[PDB]
Amino acid sequence: EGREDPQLLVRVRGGQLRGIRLKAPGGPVSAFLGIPFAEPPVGSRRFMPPEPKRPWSGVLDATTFQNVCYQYVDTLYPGFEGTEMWNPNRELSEDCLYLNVWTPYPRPASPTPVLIWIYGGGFYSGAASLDVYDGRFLAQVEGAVLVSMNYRVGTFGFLALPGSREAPGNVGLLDQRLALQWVQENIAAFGGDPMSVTLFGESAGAASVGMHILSLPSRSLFHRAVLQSGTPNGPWATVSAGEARRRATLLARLVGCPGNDTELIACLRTRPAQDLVDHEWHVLPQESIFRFSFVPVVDGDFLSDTPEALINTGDFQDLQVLVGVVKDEGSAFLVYGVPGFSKDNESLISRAQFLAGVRIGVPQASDLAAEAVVLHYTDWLHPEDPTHLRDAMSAVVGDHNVVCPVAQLAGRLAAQGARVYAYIFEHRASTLTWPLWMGVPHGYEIEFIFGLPLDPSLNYTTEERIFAQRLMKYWTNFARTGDPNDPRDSKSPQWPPYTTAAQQYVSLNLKPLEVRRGLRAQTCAFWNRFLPKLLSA
Ligand SMILES: Nc1ccc2c(c1)c(-c1ccccc1)[n+](CCCCCCc1cnnn1CCNc1c3c(nc4ccccc14)CCCC3)c1cc(N)ccc21
Repeated sequence: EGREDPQLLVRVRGGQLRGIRLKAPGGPVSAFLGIPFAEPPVGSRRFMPPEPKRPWSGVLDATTFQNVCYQYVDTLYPGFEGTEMWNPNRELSEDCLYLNVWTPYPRPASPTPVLIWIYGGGFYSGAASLDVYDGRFLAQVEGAVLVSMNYRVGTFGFLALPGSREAPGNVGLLDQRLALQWVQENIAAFGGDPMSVTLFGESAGAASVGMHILSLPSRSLFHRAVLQSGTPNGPWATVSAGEARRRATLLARLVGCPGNDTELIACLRTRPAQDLVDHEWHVLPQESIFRFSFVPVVDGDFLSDTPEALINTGDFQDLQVLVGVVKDEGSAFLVYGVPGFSKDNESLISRAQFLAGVRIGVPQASDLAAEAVVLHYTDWLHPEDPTHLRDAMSAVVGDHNVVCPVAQLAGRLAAQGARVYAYIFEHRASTLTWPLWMGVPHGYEIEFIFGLPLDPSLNYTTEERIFAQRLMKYWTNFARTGDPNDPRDSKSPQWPPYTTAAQQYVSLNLKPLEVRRGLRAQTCAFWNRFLPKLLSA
């Protein structure tokens, strides 16, 4: 042990770890990468809840990111930064249950607020080791302890035969919960305050954060939550038990597996990981965007009822949440199989291409409901205009899947006692490689929250760097105090809480905070109040 940095040896419940001193623009940070938190969910453990990592002897090397959970690697535009940056940057393995910790260097003398990141990727992809989730900046600049975990995705994480012992569903959420217990027991060793833990996440990550809010055992493992561009309620983040059974069964069938649940699961198990991935998209009931095959299941266990029912009837008195959306939630989804759309042209579509796109975006919808969406999203002054049709298509997808589900999460937590803060993120990164027409696409605020623009080698404007500092300040102020506003700062414009009466939220851009009212109030009344009833009859 004798000749290495004394500031990088830490013990956890499972044994000794050696971390790595990393360089950040302002100075050094401690990182402890690839800490096993669960027994490898391999072999007979596939589809099964995670078991706590057994203790090891000797010093575990925690200097590098560990394997990414098995997943479909995106190949829409091979070589393209815009898609590759989300693709796994470590080898794929079922042995993937590891978490990462960044802390100031030297580690803080007094108990520090902890941020826990949960990545998105439609519950079928993603990794805590992606460049855009690098905790070094928040660690260094804000003095925060940042934890991020891998969790199982796709079949391995969410395939369920509800009611069975061998494949209960929701195990990917259980991986996340186990990483949270790991933080409770171990984060004090790194100088984190386990009594001050904020979850934050984007997309499926946000939806996950939301499910932890709505699940009893998880509630005791954190104090605050941030949901970025995603919600537990909504059309994509969950499935009924019935539907999850249908999908598991169909996939079983597609890989050559037959009648009860034990035999079926044993057979799946058995199957090479790649075979499962290769067939997962085939189980979707309709041609669709923003829908994913294997997602959290309403099991009557982890989720005791539908997220809708739980937000309508829950008590959220002691909760504080920060929630928000980006300007162009839907645009990215269009290039993934809406005919008409491409990254390499303006995507000026036709009316036919729009009606076709609406069916794909609202899958789900009877002929009448589709007519409603179309009528509501058509500009009747220019009903044939390709620019507007392209933007309406984007908005349809963005509104239905993200903006409007966020609109109620907020309105609904607020009506039941939560302190809520809402934002629209409106800045397009100067470094962004998607075309202009896509505006500010799903996921493109994360790099700012994590303070990447502070890395001078990244070529961000000045400007964008000051902006990244502001957001980091809002987020860690929220983590620290349940309120993004600067306590001492007299002059800087206030971020008011979202309420049902005033419906206030802020724009996050290069200009100072501007308070707007109503989150697409008029349009979200369509998706949240009218469409459901139209779908009944
Ligand atoms: N021929 C085949 C064979 C197998 C599969 C195929 C196609 C497709 C497909 C590809 C193109 C068009 C239509 C379908 N998808 C569906 C992909 C749909 C992905 C939608 C975009 C998205 C949403 N959340 N995560 N992602 C994946 C990419 N990661 C991103 C992320 C984020 N933001 C963005 C923004 C732009 C581009 C990507 C992206 C932010 C959060 C995390 C990931 C699959 C999905 C599967 N689970 C398995 C197989 C296949």
